Amino acid sequence: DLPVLLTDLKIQYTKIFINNEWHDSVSGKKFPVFNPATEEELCQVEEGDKEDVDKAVKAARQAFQIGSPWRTMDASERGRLLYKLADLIERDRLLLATMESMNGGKLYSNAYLSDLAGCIKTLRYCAGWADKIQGRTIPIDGNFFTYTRHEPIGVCGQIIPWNFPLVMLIWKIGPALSCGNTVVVKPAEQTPLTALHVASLIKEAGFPPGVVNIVPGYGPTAGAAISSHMDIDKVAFTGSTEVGKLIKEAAGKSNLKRVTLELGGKSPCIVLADADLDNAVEFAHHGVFYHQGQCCIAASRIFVEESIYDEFVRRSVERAKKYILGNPLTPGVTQGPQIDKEQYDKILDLIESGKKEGAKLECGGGPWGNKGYFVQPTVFSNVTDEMRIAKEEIFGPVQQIMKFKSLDDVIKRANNTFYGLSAGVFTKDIDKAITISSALQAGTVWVNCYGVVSAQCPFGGFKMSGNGRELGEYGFHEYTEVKTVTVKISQKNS
Amino acid sequence: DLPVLLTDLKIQYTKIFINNEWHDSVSGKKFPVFNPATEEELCQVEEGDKEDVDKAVKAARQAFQIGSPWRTMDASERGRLLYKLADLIERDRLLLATMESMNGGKLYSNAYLSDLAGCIKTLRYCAGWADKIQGRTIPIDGNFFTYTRHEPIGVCGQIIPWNFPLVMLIWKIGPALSCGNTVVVKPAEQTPLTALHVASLIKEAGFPPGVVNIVPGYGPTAGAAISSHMDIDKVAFTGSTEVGKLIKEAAGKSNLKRVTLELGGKSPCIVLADADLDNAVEFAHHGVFYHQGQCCIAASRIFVEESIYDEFVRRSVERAKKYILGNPLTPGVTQGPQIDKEQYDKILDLIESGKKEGAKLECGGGPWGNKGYFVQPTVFSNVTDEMRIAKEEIFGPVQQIMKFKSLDDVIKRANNTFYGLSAGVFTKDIDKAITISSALQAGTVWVNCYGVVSAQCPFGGFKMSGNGRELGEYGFHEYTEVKTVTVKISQKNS
Amino acid sequence: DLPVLLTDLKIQYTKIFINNEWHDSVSGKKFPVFNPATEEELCQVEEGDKEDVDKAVKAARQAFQIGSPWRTMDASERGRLLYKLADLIERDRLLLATMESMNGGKLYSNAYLSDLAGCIKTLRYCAGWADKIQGRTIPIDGNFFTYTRHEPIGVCGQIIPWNFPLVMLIWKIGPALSCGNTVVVKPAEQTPLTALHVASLIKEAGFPPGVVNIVPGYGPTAGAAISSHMDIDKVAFTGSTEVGKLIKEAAGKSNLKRVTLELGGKSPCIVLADADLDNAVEFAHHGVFYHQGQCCIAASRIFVEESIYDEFVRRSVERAKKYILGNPLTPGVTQGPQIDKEQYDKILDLIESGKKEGAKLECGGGPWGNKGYFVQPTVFSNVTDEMRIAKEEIFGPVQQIMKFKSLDDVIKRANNTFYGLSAGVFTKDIDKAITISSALQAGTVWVNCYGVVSAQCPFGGFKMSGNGRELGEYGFHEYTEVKTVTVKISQKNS
Amino acid sequence: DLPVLLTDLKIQYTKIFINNEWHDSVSGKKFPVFNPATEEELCQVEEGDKEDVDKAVKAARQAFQIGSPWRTMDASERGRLLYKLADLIERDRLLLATMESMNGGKLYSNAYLSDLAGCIKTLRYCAGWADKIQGRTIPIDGNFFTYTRHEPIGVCGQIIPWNFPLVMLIWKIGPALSCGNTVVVKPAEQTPLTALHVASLIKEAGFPPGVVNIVPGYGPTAGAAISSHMDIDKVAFTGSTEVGKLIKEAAGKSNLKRVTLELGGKSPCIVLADADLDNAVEFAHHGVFYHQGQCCIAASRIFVEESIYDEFVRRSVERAKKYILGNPLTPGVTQGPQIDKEQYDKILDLIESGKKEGAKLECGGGPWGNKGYFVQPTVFSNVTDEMRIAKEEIFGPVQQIMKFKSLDDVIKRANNTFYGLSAGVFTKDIDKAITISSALQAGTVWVNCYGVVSAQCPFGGFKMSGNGRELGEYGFHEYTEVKTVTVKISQKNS
Ligand SMILES: C[C@@H](Sc1nc2c(cnn2C)c(=O)n1-c1ccccc1)c1cccc(O)c1
Ligand SMILES: C[C@@H](Sc1nc2c(cnn2C)c(=O)n1-c1ccccc1)c1cccc(O)c1
Ligand SMILES: [Cl-]
Ligand SMILES: [Cl-]
Ligand SMILES: [Cl-]
Ligand SMILES: [Cl-]
Ligand SMILES: [Yb+3]
Ligand SMILES: [Yb+3]
Ligand SMILES: [Yb+3]
Ligand SMILES: [Yb+3]
Repeated sequence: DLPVLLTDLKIQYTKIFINNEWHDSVSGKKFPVFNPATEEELCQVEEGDKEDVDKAVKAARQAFQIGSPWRTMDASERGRLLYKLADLIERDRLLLATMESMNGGKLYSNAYLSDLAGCIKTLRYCAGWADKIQGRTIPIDGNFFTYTRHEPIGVCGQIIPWNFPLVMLIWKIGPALSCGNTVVVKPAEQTPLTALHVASLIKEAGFPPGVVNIVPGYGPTAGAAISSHMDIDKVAFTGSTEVGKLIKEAAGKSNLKRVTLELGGKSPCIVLADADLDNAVEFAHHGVFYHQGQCCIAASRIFVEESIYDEFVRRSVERAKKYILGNPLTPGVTQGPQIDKEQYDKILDLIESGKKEGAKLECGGGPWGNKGYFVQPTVFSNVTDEMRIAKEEIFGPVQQIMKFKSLDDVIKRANNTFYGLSAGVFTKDIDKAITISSALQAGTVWVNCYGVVSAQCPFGGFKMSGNGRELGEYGFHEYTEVKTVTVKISQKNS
Repeated sequence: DLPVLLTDLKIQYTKIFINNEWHDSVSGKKFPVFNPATEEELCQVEEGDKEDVDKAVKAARQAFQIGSPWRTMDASERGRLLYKLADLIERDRLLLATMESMNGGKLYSNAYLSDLAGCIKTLRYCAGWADKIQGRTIPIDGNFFTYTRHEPIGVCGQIIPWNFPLVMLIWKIGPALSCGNTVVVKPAEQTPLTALHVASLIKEAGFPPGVVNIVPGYGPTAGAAISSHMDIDKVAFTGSTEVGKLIKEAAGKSNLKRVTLELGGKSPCIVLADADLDNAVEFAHHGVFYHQGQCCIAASRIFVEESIYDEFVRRSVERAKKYILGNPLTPGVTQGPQIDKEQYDKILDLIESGKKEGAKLECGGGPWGNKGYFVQPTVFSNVTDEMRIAKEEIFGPVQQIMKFKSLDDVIKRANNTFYGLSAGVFTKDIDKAITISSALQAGTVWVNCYGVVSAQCPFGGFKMSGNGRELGEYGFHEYTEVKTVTVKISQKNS
Repeated sequence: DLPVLLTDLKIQYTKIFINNEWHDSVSGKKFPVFNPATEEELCQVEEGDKEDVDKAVKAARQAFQIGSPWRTMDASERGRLLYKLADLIERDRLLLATMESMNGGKLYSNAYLSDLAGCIKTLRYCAGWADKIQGRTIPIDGNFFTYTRHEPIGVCGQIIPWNFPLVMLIWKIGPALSCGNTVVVKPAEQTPLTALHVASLIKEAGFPPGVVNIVPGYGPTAGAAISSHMDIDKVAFTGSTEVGKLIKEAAGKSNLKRVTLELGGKSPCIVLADADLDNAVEFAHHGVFYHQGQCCIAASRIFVEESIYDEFVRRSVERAKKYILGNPLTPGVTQGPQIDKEQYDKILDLIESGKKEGAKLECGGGPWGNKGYFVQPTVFSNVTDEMRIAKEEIFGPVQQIMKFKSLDDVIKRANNTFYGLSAGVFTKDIDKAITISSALQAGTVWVNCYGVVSAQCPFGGFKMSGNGRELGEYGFHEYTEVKTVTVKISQKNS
Repeated sequence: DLPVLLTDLKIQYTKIFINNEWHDSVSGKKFPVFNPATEEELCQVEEGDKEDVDKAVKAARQAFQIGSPWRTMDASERGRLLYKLADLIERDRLLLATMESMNGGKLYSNAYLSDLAGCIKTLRYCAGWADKIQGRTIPIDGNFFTYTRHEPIGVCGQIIPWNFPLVMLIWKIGPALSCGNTVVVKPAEQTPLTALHVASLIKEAGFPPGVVNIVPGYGPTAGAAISSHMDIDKVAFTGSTEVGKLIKEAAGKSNLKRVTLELGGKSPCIVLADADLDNAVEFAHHGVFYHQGQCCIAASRIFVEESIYDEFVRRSVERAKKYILGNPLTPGVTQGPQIDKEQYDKILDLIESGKKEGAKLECGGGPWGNKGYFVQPTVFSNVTDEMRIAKEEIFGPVQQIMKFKSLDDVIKRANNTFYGLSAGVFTKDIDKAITISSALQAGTVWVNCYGVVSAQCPFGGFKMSGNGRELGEYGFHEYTEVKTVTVKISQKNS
């Protein structure tokens, strides 16, 4: 069932959120937020800069002080607040999905059924962990009692991307808050709006002031202020590998703050001759085209064994030809726009390289419409490994399909990238499934599926696709700081 | 490579081992130990009874007292002693394998290459855990510091079976000692000898006195004294399901001591039409015939899909016809005797039921030789589920082969037993492998193999095949007792 | 704040609960439920016997079948149902606390503020674990992929005591359901009513039918049917050590079902001369007198260093003299009745032994009132270790206070019992706190407090005070059954 | 007992170690290694540069390839090799301690009894973990089987400091190898020699070639080549905070390699009025003066409550006056030299600042001897927080003693530093011990002791004292890379 908002959406929250109150920018400057489907301005939002990041950090630091409400409340109560926040997001599901669709260029059906479902479920998952973060008692050598505390790290700067604004906001704040940290969030300049609504709900839920502070603004200004701040303990970032390198560099230069990155990919699929063919076609298809290709896990290199290659390419192309482009709020529409001009240009440029470097254009390959940043869904076959479309993350609706005959070699080709976020293996053979997935240098390996993400699983990159993991049990480690306490005693006993 | 002992084996250790010294029995009675291959007496061993179990428990209790060397030594040093003991067993590998072969009716090749390899490796595995047993620090509600201690339980009574005397001795003492317990071991009346050599090595390694006490004797006398003792904290037993019920009952009646049991099985294999056929034949074959069928995991019901049933039965029968019976010390011999008269009779009785109830005898089905408890390797095809050979653990070289056509039904037939130790699934299909192994009510499920046991894996039964698990991380839990310590504090912080 | 029910309580649910529907007993027999404060009958409830336990188990078995809604739903959804059930109990907090107070003889203030708070919080804690129960992937020797599944065990029989009916119901069903088990609950014959209301709420929450079945009735009839059933996989019991031995025995006799017991105690406190004296008095006081002494953890032996003994005894006695006896529903009342005749008699009998064996009666020592099972709060000083009041669990408002001068000896006296549920240590000295708590043979050791119980902590007995642990991470282990799956592969890699 | 080497030490291993063979440098250049006690050259060692780091990385990459001996061997066998290496280091204990003493300026007694003991024990600890590194099976939403692999990361660059060359070498390679990584080690330019002997032993133990490669040389040349290499997956570094920032920056600039740092400290002790005074004096003394102050954990700010300050300062000063300076190989000598000119100058410079800024010089404060880099043991009292000696890591035998009267304020002063490696709390009060240790922003907090380090504990910095943890269970996480494998299945069951 797909319900809708009965009256039109009004924008209410447009200010900087610090100590549970709404702040004008220090400068007094504001910046426009656009609908990528119409290119029309939706509203103006307060432009956070370094001076506003400073206010946000001071508030987060104060909320983190020993003896504060957030440090002293029961872990179970941190849990409770997070589950309350999930209930509120569920209450505002229609509003949030519509705002997400409108600001983010994201299909409403997907926004409502997937993004918001995952956002609520992931919050509820994280809430459950709050009072289950535990240290150890350790049988050290000598006459000592040794225990560890898995403390919160402290003030965590969190830079959110534009492709999944609500989901990524919750991936960040959910674990960070469950573990007892305070946060300074910088949502994407393209998509500040849903985060600012969430801030209103954080206040409503009863989080102590200063526990969550949200500072909208640009990357090079507010994002740089976060990455180079001398009193931010950790920075978490999702986005391009380029900006990832600037984050990690600036942390080293400033205060050696902890860094976790989720960056791009050039994720491969290997489709064996014995695979369920239309399952492999359908998952590889959705693997690359989901949300206009604007997924870090985009299945952007599909290697198919020679004897099934032609049939795979054909079936893929007919699937790509079924889309309806338009406003992502209109029902029946199955593909929205790209997020902005910068991305739009980058995609069309890379589409042209495929043409010039000699890939076989099967369909698409140009723009669409009078307004909006729309790219026709594009499929290239006979792609080769030194092509630009095979090396660079497109972040657009552009599928690459390659052939292989040797399994040894295709694994090398799959692994021959600086990326390593994810990969897909399609086969019916037990041994192939286990051995190939083990050999791929990818953080998530899907077998006979693609793009299956859930709160219970850790998620992140090998190589230049990232540092660290988010979600699962394992992801919660990176929002704690471990303290060993070693107490002299007269005599220990086992 | 298979080296041998250059001079003949002499028996040295035949006494009760308490506080690292050798004790005559309280009564002064001794009991004979036999070679099952010749039916000839090997030696006399001191007969432990209730009165000697009492001395052993008092010594174990004293070695466990707060402030004792065993309670106060570094965990890492418990580890060190265990790795030292492994080195000593490796030094005496030839001696121990020969004694194991001679007393246990066990093929020397297997004794030397498998039993002793596994015994050494499992000890070394357990040694590694000693200083890695850890409790927790817990974010309890209220202003409290809460931690847990994973303490040793205390005095652990450990009753060892005759089928794998050295291996099972080490499965018991390795984890128990790693965790800091003291032990009173009662090796099988049939096979006391290798345990008594190990005791000599425990002394040599430098274990504090009273940490390991070994009391040979009979089950109904010494084993009952252990199970009903008022100062034994835990009993661990491997053997028949019948005796398992008496152990668990007597613990309840006496002092509610902790109980873990590894009992029999009637373990099924399901062989799908798509399986690698000779791999399935070879593993199912070794699955049921290993060590004269005297394995709790014996693959004693092999269900084979109809279309490959005849070929499976044929190939199986030709494999069963390749054996050479005789003294397990002679090279080239590939099948030794059964352990004793009691077992020998039980097997022949059950072979006769198969005949009378209408199973198709494919080969074997009677005794062998002038001396020794030898049973011809026996294969029955067209076995049905209400036959005695399909319901009762034979513990002999007797294979049952059934047919099936429906996967739903064969899973019900596989699960339709009070047993549940293990099972085998043979297929090339990923989905079948995962779904079938999930649906089987068996503690270990092997896929495209059988009888793969290693120290890193937990091992134990569903249903009446046992309570608890041994080895792996998980098995170490059952040799600890958890204490929660909750300290009032003025103010907690996360 | 202490709100109350605005109209009088009516009893609605009095039937056996199986497959989410209300059943008359097979026999058609009913049994009375009494108010212990008035000795007046509250209602009649359907008397479950063996024949009704059988219906309940068959339903639980069907709800557990592979492919059923409960086996196939997401773990996260098991979590969701449990948090929903907590919300419903919170909605019915007034009703449930009043019914709990009225049926259980339990002070309303305590019922509302403590029992119901803990019940809701513990459910919410358990809900959080549902999708965080995980197995392992294990680096086994050889070319194999090995993983473990921490499966639900299956049908769990759960026998609930009368002292904390709602709390203990939730301690049982919360973990059992979180882990995926189905349950057959037998609440206490004295206190069936609040469990039957909870059943109505389980239906309301949307649990699949057969996942929770509640069968009220007597112990020797319905409780024995559970303990000896051939298709119940596990039994969990809280109550007397006497009945605990019968449970464990019958499990051994029937189907070797898994057993966990939380039994009585004779829990000691050691109060050092340097202790905060009135903190030690107040906690030791509440430690023994809470809920009319009807706590398994009753601090029923208080050892106080000689130099502070007289002052401790005096201060204790003046605290014991402050109580107001009466109907536990009336405000200002600070002590309700004992649960029934059987318990009432047992307490008065033991009070008389203290007198006859020569303890110094400081106050109390007889009955109270015209109606109700009231015992005056009783304090004995100069108690010695062979007295009946020092050895036997009274389960009544009867405090024992002893003296000691040697720390070595008082620890031996503390540990010189077959019990071992809990203990208390009162001192300002770091080393004493750590060394004493380590040396006590007690499952929970409180330091400078007593009776601090929370969902995040494991809880259970050493020795004859129990087998296994409930709650915490550690307690969830005993509601799983571990399966090892070992898959043959061509080549493994680390 | 302190045995010694019976003949004089000869230096044998002086070459670059790659693929288990000894390599001359690509350039052919060599660099001198000095004895800091005599300032005399001990030998020449091959100077590794970028070109030699490249050979080492290519070899490590090849040893890490899927299907290689190191990737395919049993985890238990990785364990075995590590325990074998420990046995070899134990065999060469005299040789290694003497070489360590001679090259490192380290007291022989300490080298033999502490450094080598810890090195052997830590290796044995790490060996135990090898086959106990496990992933998870995870109850993901939807019809999927999800598991994780805790894989080795790959090629790990490891830069070792000069203060504890053998110990730090083993802290690095032990966990890295246990987890299955290959390593390129760059020992300190001052202290290459003991690492090169260890390399000879790695070959002897039977490690596959390319698993450990050791490249001696300078920091700015070989260390920079490691930190900026495009095919090194992780860098681990121990040393100054200054160089730590350059490492973390260069990783960000090159290939976003994983980074863990153990950096300097300015570690505080808080000594309460109720503390055991001479225990606090003795531990705080050894806390700052151990190994000529060249410990990252140096207790370099000792805050003492006013009423015990004078007595503490006095007692401290008399302890500092007991030392005998000289060659660290001569028996009875209790203080050796500083490591080199650079460090020597830095210490004397900072000693002068204490004088000029107005600290009270209690003893020491200048150089010692005709040869060697000796600094007199120096004590400053009445130190204040803006003094250079209170802010900067001296890394020399220079003690700072401060006074405080307010506990709130002294905690702020303790925490008012960019450092945060460790701290010490001295008190008899339970509550103070727990609350203060919780409030300190330090990775290890010792209570009534100092400098207690063991393999079972995680160790590392808060703030600019480091990123990540070494040793313990927790430290092993940072030598794994987590892969999630999610397999589509027809139907899951719990
Ligand atoms: C000796 C084996 S255990 C083993 N190996 C077998 C059985 C049937 N076929 N094979 C090859 C078999 O039944 N076992 C066994 C023995 C006792 C308890 C459980 C299982 C072993 C391996 C690794 C470690 C260890 O301690 C023991
Ligand atoms: C109601 C308490 S349990 C509790 N609180 C007590 C006892 C004696 N004094 N106090 C204050 C006490 O005995 N219990 C208790 C009840 C059943 C089993 C074990 C312990 C609670 C707290 C948190 C969670 C929960 O489920 C229950
Ligand atoms: Cl994981
Ligand atoms: Cl496990
Ligand atoms: Cl625990
Ligand atoms: Cl830890
Ligand atoms: Yb345009
Ligand atoms: Yb005969
Ligand atoms: Yb009466
Ligand atoms: Yb000089």
